[PDB]
Amino acid sequence: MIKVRVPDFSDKKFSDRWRYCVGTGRLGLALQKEYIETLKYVKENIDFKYIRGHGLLCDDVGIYREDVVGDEVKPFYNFTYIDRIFDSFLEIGIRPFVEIGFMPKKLASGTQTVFYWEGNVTPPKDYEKWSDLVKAVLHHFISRYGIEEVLKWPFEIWNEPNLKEFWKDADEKEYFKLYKVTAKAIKEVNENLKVGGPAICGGADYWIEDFLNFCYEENVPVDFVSRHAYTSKQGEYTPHLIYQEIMPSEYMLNEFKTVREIIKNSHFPNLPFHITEYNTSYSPQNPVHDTPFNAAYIARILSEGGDYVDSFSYWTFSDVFEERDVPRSQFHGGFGLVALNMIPKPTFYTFKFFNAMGEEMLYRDEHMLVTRRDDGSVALIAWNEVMDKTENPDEDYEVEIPVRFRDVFIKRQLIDEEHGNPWGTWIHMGRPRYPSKEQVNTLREVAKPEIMTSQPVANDGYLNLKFKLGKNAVVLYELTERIDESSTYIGLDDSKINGY
Amino acid sequence: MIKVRVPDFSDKKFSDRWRYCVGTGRLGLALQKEYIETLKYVKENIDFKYIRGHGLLCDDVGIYREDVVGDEVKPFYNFTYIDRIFDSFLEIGIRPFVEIGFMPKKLASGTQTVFYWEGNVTPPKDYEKWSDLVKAVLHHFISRYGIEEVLKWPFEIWNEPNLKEFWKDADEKEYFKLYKVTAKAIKEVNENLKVGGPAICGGADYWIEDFLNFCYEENVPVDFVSRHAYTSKQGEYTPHLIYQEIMPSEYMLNEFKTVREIIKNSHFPNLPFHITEYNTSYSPQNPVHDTPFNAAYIARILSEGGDYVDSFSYWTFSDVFEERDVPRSQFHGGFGLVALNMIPKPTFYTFKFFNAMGEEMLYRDEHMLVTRRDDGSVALIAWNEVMDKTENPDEDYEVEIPVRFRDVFIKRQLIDEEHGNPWGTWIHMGRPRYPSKEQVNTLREVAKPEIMTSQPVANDGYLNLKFKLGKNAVVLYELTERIDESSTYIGLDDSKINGY
Amino acid sequence: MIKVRVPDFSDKKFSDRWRYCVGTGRLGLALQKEYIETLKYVKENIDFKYIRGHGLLCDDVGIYREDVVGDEVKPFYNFTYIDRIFDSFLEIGIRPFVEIGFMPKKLASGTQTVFYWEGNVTPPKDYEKWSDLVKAVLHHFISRYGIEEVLKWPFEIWNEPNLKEFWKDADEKEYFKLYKVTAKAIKEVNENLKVGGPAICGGADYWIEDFLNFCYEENVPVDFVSRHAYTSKQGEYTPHLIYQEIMPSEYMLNEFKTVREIIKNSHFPNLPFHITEYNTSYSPQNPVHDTPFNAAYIARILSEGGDYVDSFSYWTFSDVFEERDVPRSQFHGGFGLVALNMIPKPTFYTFKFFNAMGEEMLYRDEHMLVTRRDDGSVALIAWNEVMDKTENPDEDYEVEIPVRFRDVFIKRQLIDEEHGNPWGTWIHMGRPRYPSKEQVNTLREVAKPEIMTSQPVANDGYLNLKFKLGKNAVVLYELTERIDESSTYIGLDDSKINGY
Amino acid sequence: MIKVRVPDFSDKKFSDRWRYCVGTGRLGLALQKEYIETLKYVKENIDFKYIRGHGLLCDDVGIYREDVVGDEVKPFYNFTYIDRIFDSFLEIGIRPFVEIGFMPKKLASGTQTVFYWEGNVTPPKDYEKWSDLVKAVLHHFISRYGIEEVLKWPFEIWNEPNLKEFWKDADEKEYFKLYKVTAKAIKEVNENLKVGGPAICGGADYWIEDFLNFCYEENVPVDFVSRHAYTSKQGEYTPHLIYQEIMPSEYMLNEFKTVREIIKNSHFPNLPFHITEYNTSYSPQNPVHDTPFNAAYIARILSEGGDYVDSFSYWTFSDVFEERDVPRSQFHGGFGLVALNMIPKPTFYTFKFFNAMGEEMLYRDEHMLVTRRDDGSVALIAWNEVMDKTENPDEDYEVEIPVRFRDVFIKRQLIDEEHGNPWGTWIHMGRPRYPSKEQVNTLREVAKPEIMTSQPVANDGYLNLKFKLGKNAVVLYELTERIDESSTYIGLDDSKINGY
Ligand SMILES: O[C@@H]1[C@@H](O)[C@H](O)OC[C@H]1O
Ligand SMILES: O[C@@H]1[C@@H](O)[C@H](O)OC[C@H]1O
Ligand SMILES: O[C@@H]1[C@@H](O)[C@H](O)OC[C@H]1O
Ligand SMILES: O[C@@H]1[C@@H](O)[C@H](O)OC[C@H]1O
Repeated sequence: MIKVRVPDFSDKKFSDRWRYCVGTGRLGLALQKEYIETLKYVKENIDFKYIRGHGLLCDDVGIYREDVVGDEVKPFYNFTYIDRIFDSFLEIGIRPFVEIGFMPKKLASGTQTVFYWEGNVTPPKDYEKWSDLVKAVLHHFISRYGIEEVLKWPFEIWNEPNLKEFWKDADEKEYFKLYKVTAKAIKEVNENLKVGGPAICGGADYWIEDFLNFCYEENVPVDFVSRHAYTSKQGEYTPHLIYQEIMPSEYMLNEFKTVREIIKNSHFPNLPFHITEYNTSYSPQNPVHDTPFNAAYIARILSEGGDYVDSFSYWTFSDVFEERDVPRSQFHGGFGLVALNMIPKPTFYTFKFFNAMGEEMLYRDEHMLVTRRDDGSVALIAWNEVMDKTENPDEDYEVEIPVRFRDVFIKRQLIDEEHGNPWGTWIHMGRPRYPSKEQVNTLREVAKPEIMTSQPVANDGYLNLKFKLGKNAVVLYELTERIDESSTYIGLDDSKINGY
Repeated sequence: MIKVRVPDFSDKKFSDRWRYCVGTGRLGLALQKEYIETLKYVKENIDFKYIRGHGLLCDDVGIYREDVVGDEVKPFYNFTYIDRIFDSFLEIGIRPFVEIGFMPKKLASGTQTVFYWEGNVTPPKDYEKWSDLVKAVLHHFISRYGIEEVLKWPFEIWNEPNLKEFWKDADEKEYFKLYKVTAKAIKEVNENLKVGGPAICGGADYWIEDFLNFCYEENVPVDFVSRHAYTSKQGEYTPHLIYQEIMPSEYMLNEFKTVREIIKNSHFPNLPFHITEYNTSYSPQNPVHDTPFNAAYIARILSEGGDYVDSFSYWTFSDVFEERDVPRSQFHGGFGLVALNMIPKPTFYTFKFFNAMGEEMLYRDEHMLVTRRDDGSVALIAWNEVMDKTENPDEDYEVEIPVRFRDVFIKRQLIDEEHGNPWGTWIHMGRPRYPSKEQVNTLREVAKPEIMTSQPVANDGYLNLKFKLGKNAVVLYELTERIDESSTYIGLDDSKINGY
Repeated sequence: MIKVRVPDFSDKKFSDRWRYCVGTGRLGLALQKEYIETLKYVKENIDFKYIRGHGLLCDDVGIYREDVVGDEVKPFYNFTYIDRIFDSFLEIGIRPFVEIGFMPKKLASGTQTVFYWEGNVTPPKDYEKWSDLVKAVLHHFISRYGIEEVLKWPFEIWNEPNLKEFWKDADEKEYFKLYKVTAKAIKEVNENLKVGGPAICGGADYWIEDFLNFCYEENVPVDFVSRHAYTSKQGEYTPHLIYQEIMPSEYMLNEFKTVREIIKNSHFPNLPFHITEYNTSYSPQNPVHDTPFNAAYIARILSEGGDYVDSFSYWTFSDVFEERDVPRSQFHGGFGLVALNMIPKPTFYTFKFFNAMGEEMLYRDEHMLVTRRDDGSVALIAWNEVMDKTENPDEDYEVEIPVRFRDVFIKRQLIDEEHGNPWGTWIHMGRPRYPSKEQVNTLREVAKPEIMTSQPVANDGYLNLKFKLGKNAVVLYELTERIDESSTYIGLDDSKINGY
Repeated sequence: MIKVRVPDFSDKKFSDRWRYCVGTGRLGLALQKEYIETLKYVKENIDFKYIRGHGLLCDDVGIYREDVVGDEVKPFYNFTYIDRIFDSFLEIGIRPFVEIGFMPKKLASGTQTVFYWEGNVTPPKDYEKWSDLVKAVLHHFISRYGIEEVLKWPFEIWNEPNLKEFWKDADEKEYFKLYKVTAKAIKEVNENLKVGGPAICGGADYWIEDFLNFCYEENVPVDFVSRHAYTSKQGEYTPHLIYQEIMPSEYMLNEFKTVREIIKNSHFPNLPFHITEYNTSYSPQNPVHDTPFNAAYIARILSEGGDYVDSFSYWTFSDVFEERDVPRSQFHGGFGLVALNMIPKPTFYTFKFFNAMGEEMLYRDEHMLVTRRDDGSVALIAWNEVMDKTENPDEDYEVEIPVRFRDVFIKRQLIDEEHGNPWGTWIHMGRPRYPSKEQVNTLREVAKPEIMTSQPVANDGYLNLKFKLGKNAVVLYELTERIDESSTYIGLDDSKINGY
C-alpha cells in the first residue's frame, strides 16, 4: 500500500486561487435559460469569483451598429444584451473576467472568421473607430454598474492571437498594435482598470517575452499576463468527435512554473499571472471531459496549480457551448463541469470536494492533499487517475491524521467509475442522444458522489485511515469532532428494537 | 438461496389503495411552516389522495366560540384557521379525510382531556348545540369549496371511542348517540356526504358489530367502517421513549381480513373499509419508526394490505407531532415517514419504491412483489426485514423475470442499514438532539437510496436477476427496454480514452 | 353622452377564440431566459392555447445537418434545441402552432435570405431530402411527446409565400409544390395531423383561391386556411423606427369576413380559418404598439374577430424579437404585449380584461362588450380609441345592466393614457435606452391598471353605471353579488374611529 | 394653502432609527407558515433590524421541561422550537430583540395567567431554577449561533410588570428581584450581553426612576431602558371589538422626550432608550389599525420619534396574533402593518415611503418631512391625518424644493382613503369574514399606493410642487435628475402616431 503520517504542524498554506475563475461559452449563450440555471446551480456549489468567455464584441450580443442618415454614417452602441448578461452575472454573484473581442462585422478589415458562430478574426479597418468602441463600452459599464464595481473586472485583450485561426496570420506585431490602442483606450476612461494579455496558448511563450518587452519599450501599460494550458496531443476529427492522448498532469504544472519565470525575469517581475483557460483536451468534443478520469486528473491541478499562478480558469463550467455547432447528445465530450440538464460530470465533484479544504496545508504529494480548517477539523482528498491501461489500477492507503479530538465523526465522499459516473449509466441506457425526462432523472440520481459516515476514536492524537482507491477514484474525508449526546436519552438502548 | 420464475401472465391486479391516505398530527399543526414544506415535499414523491388527522374541532384551530351580549349567549363559528388549513391542503393537491372531534371547551360536559395538547374527550353538554356546530362547518366548507369538492371528503366520527382516554368511560352507547346526532346533522346538509365509524382500534371488534347493528336497527346512515391497526406489544414508558416488540406483519393482515368478514356478514355487506391509521408501534416515541427495519416491515403491508381494505393510512407522514409534547431530538421514534428538516426516514423510500409498481401483478410472496407497467416494463420490490436477532440475516435471490425485450436497461435502488439510513449516521454523529445546519445537510445527503444502473440481455424472453438482501434491506428493480443508439456516434470508441 | 340598456336575455354567445393563439419571435429565441420568464408571466395572466412563430427549421435551432464520411454525405437531424424548446412550451402549458420553414442552409437552392437573422427563403435543391427532413422531425416529435400530443399541433406551411422576401420571386406555383411535398410527407407519418396554408398576408386573396383549387384538383390534403392581417399604411423607415397610419379596425374585420366567404365558396367550405398573425402595424419598430392607443384599438378586434375566424394570433406576446436586429431601447415599437423586463404594455391588459368575459353575450357595439358569467355576474368592457387628433376625445356613458341581485359589488379596472401607461412614464424619465434597475421597477409599478371598488344597489333589477372614457381609455366592470356580513360584527360602528 | 421653501442647506440629520425594530405576536406563532411568509414579505420592503415579541419562555415554544426518574426531578431544556424560530429569523436577515418571559408552568408559583394563550404571570417558585433556565438558554444560543451573533441581541426582562395582568400584583420590589437574578444570570454567561428594562407602559414612569436607582444602589447592571407608548383613551370591549379615541401624536412624542430626561438625570445618563412597543390603540381589535388614518397618524411619529429614542418598535408587523383569540375576519383591528393573506394595510406604506428618506434633513414640520439622498436627489413625505370630523379635511401645499439639476423626473406615490385602502374595499364587498381567493386578490390589487410620474424643469435651482392632500392622505415625492436621451432616436416623433 501507501503509508503516510500527516504532520501536525503547518508549513505551507493552501489558497482558494483554484476557484477564482471558470470558463464559459460565448457571452451570447448566457442569454439562454439553460445557461443561467446551470450558472446558478454551479454557484450554489462552487464559489467562483469570475467567469471568462469570448464574444463580448461579437454580433449576436450586438453592441456595435451603424446608422445611415444620408451620407452620414454614425456608429451606434447597443447595450440591450450585455446589460441583461452582466446584470445576470452580478445577480448570481459572479464578476466577469472580460475578454475584449472578437471583431464586429461592420468594423472588420477582412472576412476570416472562427468557430461555428463565425467570429471575425481580422483587425479593425479603422483603429480610431475601435478605440471609441472600447471607450463607449467601459463608460457604459461604469454608468450602469458604478466605477467601484467595474474597477474589479480585469480586461484580457483578444484570444490566442498566436494562432492563425484567432488572429489574421498570427500577426504578432499587429496584435501588439491592437493591445496598445485598446490598453490606451481603457486607461483613458480610468487609469486604474486592469488590462493584460497576450492570451496565447502553449507553444509560443516567446510571445509573452515579446509582449512584455513591447510594453516596456513602447510604454504600454500591463496589469497581468494571460495564457492557456492543455495537455492533449494531436488527434483526428470525426464528423462527431476527436480522441486524444492526455499527457500527465506534471507537464501542465511545468508550463505554469515556466511562464512564471519568464515574468519574474521581465521588466515587470511582479505582474499577476492568470491561466484564463485550462483542461485536459482542448476540444469541445472529446469524451475525456465526461469521464471519471478527467475528474481524478484535474484533482492534482487544483492541488498544486495555485502555487505558481494567481488563478486558473477551468474551461468550462457548462456544456452550453457552440464553437463546434450545437451539441448532439447528452454526453459529447463538452468542456463543461456540468452536462446539459444540469447533470454534474465527475469533474464537477472534484471542485466540490475542494470546497472542503482549509488554509493550513499539512501534507501533500502527487495524489493527495490534507488540510485543516479554522475549527481544527481535517479534510483529506486522495485521487487515483489511470493514465494507461493497467490490470491493477487500485491503490491502498493508510494515512495517520493528527486530531485535536478523541472522538472523531467521519464523512466520506467517493467519486469513481462506479459512483457519480452519469456517463457510465448513459452508456448503460444505450447512449441516448435525446434522453427522456426519466432517463435524465436517473442520470441526475446517479450523478452524486457516494457518502459514508462512520465514527472512530483517535488514539495518541492520531486517527488512522485505511482505504482503497479504485480506477480514477477521488475521495474526500472530513474528520470533525464528535460530541456524543447519547447519555441524555434516558433508557436509550437500540438492542431493544427488533433485530438490533 | 431463493429461486423464483415470475410468470409471464397476469392473474391478479395491484391497486394504488396503499397511497389513498396518510396520517398527520392535529390539524392545528398544519399551520406550521415546517409542516407544509414537508407535506409538499412528500406529495412531490408520493401521490397520497387524502390526509387524516385529529383536532378539527379542538380549540387551537378555534372554530367554536361564544359571545356574551348581556344575558344572551350566542355561538360564533370562527373559520379563519381551517380555511387556511384546508386551502393549503387543496393547494398541494390533497383532500382531507375529515375526522369530527374532539370536543370544544365551551361545549364539553366534563374536564377529561387527552394528549399533551389536551383535547376534550367528554360528550357535548347539549347535543343540540353540537349538531348546529357540525352543520355550520359543513355549510361553510360547501360555501368556500363548492359542493362538488366537499362531496369527496369522507367524514369519520370521533377517534378510538373504545378507549377510556379518547371517550369518557368508553361509553359505547353514548358513542352511538354521538354518531347518530352527527350522522344526522351531516346528512341534513347533503344526503350524499360520506360518513362512518366507529374509529376503534384493535381488540374490540365487537364495537364494529354493535356499530353496524345499531345503525340498521336505529336507522342511522353509514357509508364506511373505520378502524386502526398496530402490532406493538406492551412496553414501559421512559420519560423519553418506549421500546416495544413488533409482532410479525402477518397479524396485521389478519386483522384486515377479519374485520372484512364482520362487514360482509352485517346488514351492510358492501360498505367500504378504511384503516384510517396504521404502523408498527402506536407510540410517537418508539425508535422503531426511524429504523431501516420499519421500512422493510411495512413493505409487506403495502404489498398485501390493499387486498382486504379500501385504504390504509400510514400514521404518519411527518414527525411534526405533539401528542407527547414537542419532539426533543432529530430522531425520537416519531410516526412520520419524514423526520424534522425534511429528512426522509427509510420507511419513506418504501412508499417511494411502490410508485414504481404497475397494474399487472405477475408474482408475489411474503417478501417480494413483481409487476408490469403499461409500457411493458417490469418492476420488482424485494424486502428482508429481521424480526429477531439472527447471526445470518442475509438472503440470496435468483428471479427469472419475463421481458418483451432483448436488450434490458436496469435501474436498481437499495435501502438497508448501510444505505438511506440517516438514523445510523445520526448515531455516528453522537445522536445530536439539535444538529447543526451541516449535520442536517450530511443527514439529507445520506437519506437517499443507493442507485445502480446496469445493462444485460434477456435470453429466451427472460432476464435472470441475482442479488443479496442485507439486514432489513429493501430493493427495487425497474427493467425497461434498452434501445441502443451507439452506432450513431461515428468513430465512437471508449478504448481510445486514457485507461479505458 | 351614450345611453344603453343591456338586454337581460342572451341571443349570441361569446367564445374564447381570441385566446386560442399568440405570436412569438423565431423559436430560437425561446432558448433565452428572458423569453421563457415572459412566456410564464404571460401564461399566468392569459390562457393562450398555442404559440406561433417562424424558424423551426432555421439553422440557429440547428435541426438539419450533414456528415461527410469520405464521399458519402448523410444527413443528420439534431433535436437538442427543439426538444428543450418544445419541452419548455409544454411545461408552461402551451402547444406549438407549428410553422414549417424556413429553408436550412445545407438544403437551400439559392442564397436569398430574410430578416436580420437571415433565414433562407429559397426552395430545396432536392425536395426528396426536404421530405425526409419533415418526416424525421414529425417522427421525433411523436417519439418524445406521444402521438396523442402531436396530433393536437396544427402545421402551417411556410410564411407569406406571396411576398418576394419570404419566397423566391413569390413563385406561387412553386409554393404549391412545396405545400404538396410537405403536406404529403406529414400525412405519411399520420393521416390525422392537421396541415394548412398558404400563410399569405393581406392583398393577395387570389392566393387562397388558387391554393384551394390547387388542392382539390391535384388532390392535396388541406385541414385549414392561414392568413395574416394588419392595418398600417405605407411608411418610411428611419435607421431607428417607422411611423404609419393605422386604418380603423373595421377594415380588419372585413378582411376576416371576406376570406371567410372565399372559403365557404371553395371545394372545402368547412375548413377552419386561422389568422395566424395580426396587429396594427406590421413593423417591429412602430411605437404604436407601446401606446395605450394600440390597446383600445385591439379591444374591438378581440370583441368581434371571433365571429368570423377560428382563431386570431396577436403578433406578438413579447418584445423578445430580432427580425430587425436586437431592440435598442426599453420601448421601441416592438410587437409584444409585454416589453423587455416583463413590463406589460397597455395592450396586455386589454387581453387581461377579456379574461373577465363570459359565454352569454348580452350587448355589443363598436366600442363596448357586455357579458354574463356562469355565476350570474356581469362584466363590461368599454373602450375609446382616438384614431385622429380630436380636441375632445372624451366619451360619457350610462349603461343599464340587468342583475339577478339587489346588492352589487363593483370592481372597476381602467387603462388609459394616465393609467397603465409605462410608455408615458418612460418618456417622463427621458426615454432611457437602458433604464436602471429602479427605473425598471418604477415602470413595473406604473404598468398596472387602476382599480376602483364600490358598492351600489340594483333597483328594478338593473344597476345604472355612469362613467367617462378618456383618450384611448379601456375600462372593465365586474358586477358580482354582494352578500353583506356586517350585522355579524357585534358593536360594529366605523363612526367610533377618529374622523370616521 | 400652505407654502414652504425647503432650505438648500442641511442642519439636522435624519436617522434610520424608525426601522431598527418591529413588534410581533408570541414567538410560538413564528412557527406558522403564514407568519414567515409575511415576515419575508415585509423584510423585502422594510429593512427592520430586530423583532420583539413575548413568549420566549412560554410552554408552546416548550423550552422548560422536567423529567422524573424515581424521586429525582431534573429539568430538561428543549430547544427544538426556538432553534427553528431563531434560525428562521436569521435566515430572513432579522435579529431577535429578546424579551425574557413569561413564566413556564413547571416553574410558576401561582396560577394567574394573561391573554387567550394563558402565559403564567407569577414569579418563579425557585429563582435558583429560573437562573439556571436563563443561563442554559443563553449558552445554547451561543452554542448554535456563535458568541459574535448573540452578542448583538439585546435582552429585555419581562413585560409591563407595572400592570397587575402581566406581573402578580404589580409587585415592583419583586420585579427588581427578578431583574437582578436574571441580569446576573445573563452577565454570568458573558459580561457583554445587553440587558435592560423595566418594560413598563405609559403612566408609571416612577417605575423607571426606581428601576435605575435600584440598579445603582444594589449594583445591578443595566444596558438600556425599555418602555411602551400608546395614545388610545379608555373604551368598552364588545365581544368582537373596541373603539377608542386617539390622542394627537404630540402626546406620544412628549412621552419619548419625557422619559429621555428621567434617564439623563439618573445615575446612568447615557443609557440607550428603546420604545420596545408602540402604536395608536393598544388593543388587537380596534379597526383604527386598518384605516388610512392610522397610516397618516404614525407618519409623524416616524418623522420625529427618532430624535428622542434609540429605537421605537411598531406593534406589530403582522396580524398573525392571538392575544385575544384567533382573528375572526379579514380586517379586525389587528396591530399588524400587514393583514392576513399578506394584504398591506395603509400603515405599511407609511413605513415603505420612509425608505425613500435620506441622511440630510432639509425641512420638517408637524406634517411634512423633506430630505436629500447621497446622489443629490430629494424626497418629500407630507401627510394629512384627520383627528376630528371636519367638513373640509383637504389641505393644499406649495413647496419649493432646491435641486442641483435643471431637468427633474418626478415619482409620486399616494396613500389615502381612496388609494391603498383595502379596508375600504373590504367594506364595499360587505365585510366578508372569510373572503374567497378572488376577494383576497382584489384586495391585494387595491392594497397598493397610487403612482404618478411626471417631468418638470427646475428654474433658479428650485422646483415648485403644488398638490392637495385628501383625508388621511400620505404622499411621497422623489425628485431625481432626468437625463434625456430622446435626441438619440433618429426620426423620433410621437405626433406621427394615430392621435398623438
Ligand atoms: O475557445 C477555446 C479556445 O480559446 C481554446 O484555445 O481552445 C479551446 C476552445 O474551445
Ligand atoms: O393519536 C394516535 C391514536 O389515534 C392512535 O390510536 O394511537 C397513536 C396516537 O398517536
Ligand atoms: O415576421 C413577421 C411577418 O410574418 C409579418 O408578415 O410581418 C411582420 C413580421 O414581423
Ligand atoms: O401584548 C401587548 C402588550 O405588551 C401591550 O402593553 O398592550 C398591547 C398588547 O397586545
